[PDB]
Amino acid sequence: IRPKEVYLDRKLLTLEDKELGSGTVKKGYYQMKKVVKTVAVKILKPALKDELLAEANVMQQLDNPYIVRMIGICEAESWMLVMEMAELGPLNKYLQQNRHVKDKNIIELVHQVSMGMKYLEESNFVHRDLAARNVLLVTQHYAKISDFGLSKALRADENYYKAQTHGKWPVKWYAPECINYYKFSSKSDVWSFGVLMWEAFSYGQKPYRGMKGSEVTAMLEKGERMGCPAGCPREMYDLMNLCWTYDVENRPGFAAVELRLRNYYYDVVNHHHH
Ligand SMILES: Cc1cccc(Nc2nc(N[C@@H]3CCCC[C@@H]3N)nc3c2C(=O)NC3)c1
Repeated sequence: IRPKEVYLDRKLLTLEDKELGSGTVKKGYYQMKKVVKTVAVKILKPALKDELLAEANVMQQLDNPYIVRMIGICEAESWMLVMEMAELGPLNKYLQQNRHVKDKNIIELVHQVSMGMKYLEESNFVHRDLAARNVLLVTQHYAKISDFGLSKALRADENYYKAQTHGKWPVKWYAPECINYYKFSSKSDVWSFGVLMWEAFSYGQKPYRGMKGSEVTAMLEKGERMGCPAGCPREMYDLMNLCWTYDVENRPGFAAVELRLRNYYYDVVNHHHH
């Protein structure tokens, strides 16, 4: 990244004392050209510096309604990454605390995530941390994809990112090829999107509960998958299962996934109007 292009003035930023979550994320206020903009700011407490700047560099290149926009960066008390504020917070925590949210509403939100990911796929970026905790709600009917700290811009000549070693990975969201070959593609993100869908229809329950990472790998290798959440429409569980296709080449891309979700969402909108 070249800070010059996206550099913010610390004097124009006001940070809240409390933390939103955890570097650490805090609520803030940035004085824009005229309006004041409520922002979410990722702050640090050499390696961690480069990871934040890499995250900023990814976000800078993305421009989509369903992805959190970066406002800019600043080096003050630490390096800070200033982003759009999603006031209602992470999807998993929201659904845990709002069990009244309807099927149609959940379908709407996961469809928005699929539109964001279709865009990410078109742009040849891999997210590598697509989970309900990293989908943030602007409103009850507007979700954005966040948290690009593990995200990678794919090389012009390859469809995957090859990781050098097994780091601190959210293994329960990872496709077999991520675990077995360290290869991350948009198809690996589709696998993760399946788990995210399961989380959403389970009202933010953790996937594969009570199981170790190695036990999940063993379960998947036997062809076993998580069951249908209570009250989850069959069409949505069928889509989840398709996202959990073992063979990467036969697994659908986000274009196919988004189209399926889009069509089903219109069916449900029809059903509710009747
Ligand atoms: C009300 C509320 C509660 C918690 C977080 C947010 N907002 C954001 N959080 C993240 N990242 C955190 C990291 C820790 C786990 C959860 C999230 N994945 N990122 C961005 C926000 C935000 O508003 N814009 C970007 C808002």
